[PDB]
Amino acid sequence: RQVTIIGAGLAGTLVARLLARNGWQVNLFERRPDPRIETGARRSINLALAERGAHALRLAGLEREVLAEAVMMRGRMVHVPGTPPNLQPYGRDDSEVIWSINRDRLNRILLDGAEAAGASIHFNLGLDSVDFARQRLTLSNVSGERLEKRFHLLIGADGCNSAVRQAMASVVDLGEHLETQPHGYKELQITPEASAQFNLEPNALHIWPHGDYMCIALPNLDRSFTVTLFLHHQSPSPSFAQLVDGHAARRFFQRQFPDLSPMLDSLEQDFEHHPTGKLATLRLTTWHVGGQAVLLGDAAHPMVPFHGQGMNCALEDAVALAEHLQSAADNASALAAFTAQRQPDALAIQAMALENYVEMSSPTYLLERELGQIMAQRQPTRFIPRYSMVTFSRLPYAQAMARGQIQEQLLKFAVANHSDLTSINLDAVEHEVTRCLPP
Ligand SMILES: Cc1cc2nc3c(=O)[nH]c(=O)nc-3n(C[C@H](O)[C@H](O)[C@H](O)COP(=O)(O)OP(=O)(O)OC[C@H]3O[C@@H](n4cnc5c(N)ncnc54)[C@H](O)[C@@H]3O)c2cc1C
Ligand SMILES: Cc1cc2c(c(C)c1Cl)N(Cc1nnn[nH]1)C(=O)CO2
Ligand SMILES: [Cl-]
Repeated sequence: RQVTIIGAGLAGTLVARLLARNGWQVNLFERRPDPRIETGARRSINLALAERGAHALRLAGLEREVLAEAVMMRGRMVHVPGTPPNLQPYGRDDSEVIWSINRDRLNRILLDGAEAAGASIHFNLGLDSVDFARQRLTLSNVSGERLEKRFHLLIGADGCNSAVRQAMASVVDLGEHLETQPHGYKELQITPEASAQFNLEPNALHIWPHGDYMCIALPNLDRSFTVTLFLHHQSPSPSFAQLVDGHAARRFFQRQFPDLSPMLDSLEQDFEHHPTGKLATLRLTTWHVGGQAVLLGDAAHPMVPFHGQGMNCALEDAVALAEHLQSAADNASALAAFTAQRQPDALAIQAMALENYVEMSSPTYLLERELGQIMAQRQPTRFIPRYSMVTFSRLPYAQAMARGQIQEQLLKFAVANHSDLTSINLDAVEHEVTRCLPP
């Protein structure tokens, strides 16, 4: 059984490994050069690995290797210029944590894993077009030289700007719905010396909320941090358009993030040399063309990054796609079944990711969460906070969102017209928890 995968990123490399070790003949094409071929060139991007992604790597036999290079994040460290930052633990103990991993290093581990299983990877070749009728595709290098290949099954794991998706959209209406996101983002750096000087906790995810914009920082093994600024592209107030150069960015940080600016030694340089990224939510009505082509990961469901679940979801997709392809009656049945299974969950995490921005960038909120804590301690089997369901369990995203709604409305009604917990009867709410939330 033969398969061609476009995109040696995260979902594409994992699915290549899962299929190759199950006896598939896998050819993987990547536009970029092989990152394992060391050059004289300078990437420090990292991201949050959670249970969904970790479990996928576990099935693939790669979790231990990945986690050996990951920094444990036990909770959120929220920074507001006046208050001292105190850790908000993510869960009960160190089993409920998030892992900060270098993106390039994760990709290199996955690349070795795909080749170890027997997949052939071809770099410096980007997909340009697909001829579905003749079952041929065209690739080219950066210099334009074109190369045609026959294909039997085409997997689009080629990112938020998928060329496979573009080619599919010409032979079928994919029912695309693009919801633009006003925030851009910029990557900045904190050195190991600066993070130590300012006593920045290494085993935590750091947030500098500020309403319509915010900063986060994730730790690295060498105690450096990668900082991400999230800020509106244009003003409808601060925006990227008002930050014309690095000196403008410095003044912006000194006023709005005074506690963080002194840690950003290379702010001016990083701001001018690192391009501003774009965010969006893109929903598709269908992800496949017959039994010929299918999308997964960011190619299928671009999402805003405010829940740190895009990679985790993409690796989850890879496991599911490989499972369906392995045991289906035929490729067409597999792709339809894969799409039917994962589409509702992708929509759920896309919606939860958008909702989560409000939860971070920022009364009744505190009393509700207090009661939620008591309910969790009374019925840890039934009342599980949505964040923990998304982050530390493998419950289908849509199921996690549905239970999260039941719980939010539960706490909202119980707290309504109550000044404090002393006036709330905790037994009747537990009764409602047992009534509406199975274990
Ligand atoms: C700022 C930011 C922060 C994020 N933080 C997190 C986080 O903390 N946790 C998390 O889980 N997710 C996070 N995400 C999301 C995560 O990065 C993506 O969801 C994930 O990388 C998607 O994996 P993928 O394999 O589908 O796509 P990618 O990882 O983008 O892989 C696509 C691959 O295809 C290649 N390619 C592209 N076009 C072509 C072509 N025409 N031909 C051949 N190859 C091609 C690319 O070079 C690349 O190697 C974040 C995203 C952003 C933007
Ligand atoms: C880029 C990114 C990555 C993440 C998270 C967030 C906000 C962002 Cl912006 N989150 C969600 C979260 N919510 N509250 N604390 N963490 C995580 O858990 C780690 O992955
Ligand atoms: Cl994300």
